[PDB]
Parts: sequence; structure tokens; C-alpha cells
Amino acid sequence: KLVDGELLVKASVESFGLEDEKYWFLVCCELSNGKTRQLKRYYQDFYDLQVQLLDAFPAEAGKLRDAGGQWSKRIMPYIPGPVPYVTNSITKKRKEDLNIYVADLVNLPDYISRSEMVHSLFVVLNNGFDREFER
Repeated sequence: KLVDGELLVKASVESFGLEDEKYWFLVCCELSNGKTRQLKRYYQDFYDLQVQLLDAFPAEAGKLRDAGGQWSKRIMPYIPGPVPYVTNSITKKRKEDLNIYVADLVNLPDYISRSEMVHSLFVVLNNGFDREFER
């Protein structure tokens, strides 16, 4: 979903935590009308978006080849990779990497950043956590 007059202008990952063996990240964002959100996301949420984005924008993902055989220029940011066993030290580094990743996303060209797809990660979910604050 997109809301006219309320588009993403800033995003961050501020912290991580553990609840019953599962690590989570605090994602914050600011909208163009000055509203902000505090959100809870798991690594998988970022991974699932990234899979969607690389598929939806193959050229910008560096996944296309021209007639000459040269790969298209990549402007899409990278996510930290999936791991067989999640640990505190892996999660700590992910928090740092994901912070940069989400800021980079919201700054992509309009035709990518303003997409339902990119905005989907930042929607308030009925997950017993996510909240939107007035300006």
C-alpha cells in the first residue's frame, strides 16, 4: 500500500533483540507528512523483500546481459546473507548492515523507492508492536 502525501523519506535499523531464541530488529522510518513509525522485523523480512526487488528490477540488480554479454550496472543495495545458524554476533553485524541497506533503499530512484514493493516493508502490521506516531 501507498498513501498519497505520506511516502517514505528516511529509514533506519536502530537496535536488535532476542525473544525465545528468535532475533528481531527495530526498524524506524519517517514519512513525507512528518509521521514516523517504529516497527519489528526479522531478517527474513528483509530477505523476502530483496528477492522481490531483484526480480522486479533485473537491470538495476545487475542481473541482465546485453547483446555484447556485459552485465547491467547494479545500483540496488546488497543485504547481508542468509546463515545456517543465527547467533548474537551474526545478528549484531546484520543490524549494522541492515541500517545502511534500508537507508539506501528509500534513496533509490523514485521509480524503485516509491513502489508499493519497497513501502511494503514499512507498513504498520498487526503484529503486537508496530506503531505510527503523529509529527
